[PDB]
Amino acid sequence: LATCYGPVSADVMAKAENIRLLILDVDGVLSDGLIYMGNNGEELKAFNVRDGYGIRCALTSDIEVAIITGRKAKLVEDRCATLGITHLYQGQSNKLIAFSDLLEKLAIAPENVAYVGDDLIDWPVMEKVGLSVAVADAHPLLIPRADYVTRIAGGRGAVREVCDLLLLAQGKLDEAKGQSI
Amino acid sequence: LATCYGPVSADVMAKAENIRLLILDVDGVLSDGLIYMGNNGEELKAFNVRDGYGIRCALTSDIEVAIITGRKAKLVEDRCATLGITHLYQGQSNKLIAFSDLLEKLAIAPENVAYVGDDLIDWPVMEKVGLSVAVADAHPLLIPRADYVTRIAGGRGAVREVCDLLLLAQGKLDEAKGQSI
Amino acid sequence: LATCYGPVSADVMAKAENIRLLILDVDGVLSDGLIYMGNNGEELKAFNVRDGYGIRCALTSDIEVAIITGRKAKLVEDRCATLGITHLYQGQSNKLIAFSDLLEKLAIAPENVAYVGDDLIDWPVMEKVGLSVAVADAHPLLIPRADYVTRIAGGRGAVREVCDLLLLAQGKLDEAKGQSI
Amino acid sequence: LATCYGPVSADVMAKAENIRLLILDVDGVLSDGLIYMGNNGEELKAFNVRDGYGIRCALTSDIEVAIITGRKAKLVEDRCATLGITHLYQGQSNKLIAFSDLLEKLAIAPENVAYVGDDLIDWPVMEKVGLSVAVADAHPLLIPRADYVTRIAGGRGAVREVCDLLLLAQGKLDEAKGQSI
Ligand SMILES: [Cl-]
Ligand SMILES: [Cl-]
Ligand SMILES: [Cl-]
Ligand SMILES: [Mg+2]
Ligand SMILES: [Mg+2]
Ligand SMILES: [Mg+2]
Ligand SMILES: [Mg+2]
Repeated sequence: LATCYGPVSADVMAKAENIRLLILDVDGVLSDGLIYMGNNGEELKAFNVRDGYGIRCALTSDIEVAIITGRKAKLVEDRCATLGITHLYQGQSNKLIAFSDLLEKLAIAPENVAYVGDDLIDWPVMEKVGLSVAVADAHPLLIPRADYVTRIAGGRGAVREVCDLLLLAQGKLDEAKGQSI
Repeated sequence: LATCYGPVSADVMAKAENIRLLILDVDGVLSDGLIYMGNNGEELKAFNVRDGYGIRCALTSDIEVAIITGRKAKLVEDRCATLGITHLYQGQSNKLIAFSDLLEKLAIAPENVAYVGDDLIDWPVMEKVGLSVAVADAHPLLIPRADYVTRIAGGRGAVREVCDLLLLAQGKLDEAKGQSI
Repeated sequence: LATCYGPVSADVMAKAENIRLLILDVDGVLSDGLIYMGNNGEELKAFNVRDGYGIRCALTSDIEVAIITGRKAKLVEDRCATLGITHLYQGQSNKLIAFSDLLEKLAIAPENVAYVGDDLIDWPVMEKVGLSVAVADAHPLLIPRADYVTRIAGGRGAVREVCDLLLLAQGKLDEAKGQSI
Repeated sequence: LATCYGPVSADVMAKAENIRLLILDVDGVLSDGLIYMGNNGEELKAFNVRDGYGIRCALTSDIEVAIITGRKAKLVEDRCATLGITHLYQGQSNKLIAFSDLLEKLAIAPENVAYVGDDLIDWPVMEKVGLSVAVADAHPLLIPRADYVTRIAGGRGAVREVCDLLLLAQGKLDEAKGQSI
């Protein structure tokens, strides 16, 4: 079937139909992959507004959104609040331990879960999910392993593409309402 | 029909001939859609100096400039003040309201209004205005709907491109004076 | 003759031999064209490190560097302070007034001056210098007016390219010394 | 000879096998070369998180990591502290002096040392090491001097590429554990 980013396989479209939960990586997926650091200890990161719209569409379209992260950075919390993301696991050695608790807390099967990644630490979780996604400019070794590879880059609208995919496959796209924030 | 950005249709030029008001979204139009967020609630947005020049030219050549955006930040007011933009609406995802307020306060028919946007949230207003513009890298679903697609990406001089177009259509480009600020 | 950016005309090379002073624009030449603003009135601009190396070379090679800019900004002052740029003109409406005052203060003729600009306000001065330069991604209407059009974009090493050219033209590139700061 | 970024020469792979120390430049190598400066003395620099993971991998796989940079900023110390780089030299433009101190302190030969650079100031050291690396978007004059030129630009994963290269040559890539931070 066709999408506004180009055609996708029937298999990928079938996986996208069943997703109840979308897990997102922060750095290199939601952001341009950079961490901005100051002399007085400031730490800034950038998120894509059009990604936000996709995320808010997904949340109003009965798709839950979650984030798994290595270190408890306050900005990610603030960003989650802005978009209304209540599921934020921070300070995570494994992404597997956080992944298991998410499935317990929501009683959702692994095949009903999508994950978007960009580096090799993202894989162990992507191996077990229903739809595994790698961003266009993800690490060369992650790309061939994922079920789907986005056309758009990390922090440039790749998350929007996946949201857009999940909506289309589930036939909620035309009616989906979000905020570009 | 000739512009410094490439050929444009007689229809778009005839539409641009009549613009008394230029409405702009911020994120993905006046910026590349990025939001920088810090660990102490620091927010940063990036604006384009040549977009500024074009806005200055537009305002000194009897064309009003307005802004309607979904987010709300002090920095946006500051940029507005720097450029002499007196009409701004923030924290608004139903953009039809702010738009209707503008049609009242400036006594201006909707077909004398140009609107530049990048996401689907912008379209409700774009459908009603005289000249609707989508930026080169606007969300793929917006692009086919617009009257004119800019050559230049949001945050890189798409606004400048749009200001350039109106001024040329009104015979004002040659003389127009601005400050690249 | 040939350079590390591609061949250049005999004329452009001949003009570069005589350059004793290189005037630079800040926005869109030394910067990515962007101005980063914040909620507590913060303002940040980005400068390229390899531009630093070039400016340092030029200054130790009997080529003065000057900047004409429309505002006062401490960040610019600090940038000039880092690279040893003493001649900084701040708050200039016209650039011609600053250009005359620069010419009289240094006892240097118009043909020994080079200017690197990116927008239509740089032209009134660019017209009067020996070597005028528009950066790769300058406003489309400025590009055909310049003597030389850089291969590298504004804020990416365009200034380095112009330093690299001046130096080579004067037989100083091989022996030049700078710091990538 | 096959990597995930593409084929490298047999000589480069033999060189990479013997690397026991990796020396990095910061500006233009670990970053895209931009320096963010503000009105209050705020300074920012962007590092690449996937670069971090490579460095973390190199450090945990018996390959020491060191930094010599022309600039001086507390922010760099923060970065090295996060990644675990104990060997750091700032405000050092004659980079040979730090290079001398490094070999002396680690009791290690130059032919076991690898250097990634982006500008000419990086060459006097690069000339002496066993594996010299220019980034994809290094200065045109540095590119042909290096043993190897990365496929990825500085600050987009050029350092990660080199980390992947050493690890592969030393058979340590598959098992290498790091953190994308
Ligand atoms: Cl919006
Ligand atoms: Cl200017
Ligand atoms: Cl350096
Ligand atoms: Mg990541
Ligand atoms: Mg928008
Ligand atoms: Mg300028
Ligand atoms: Mg450097």
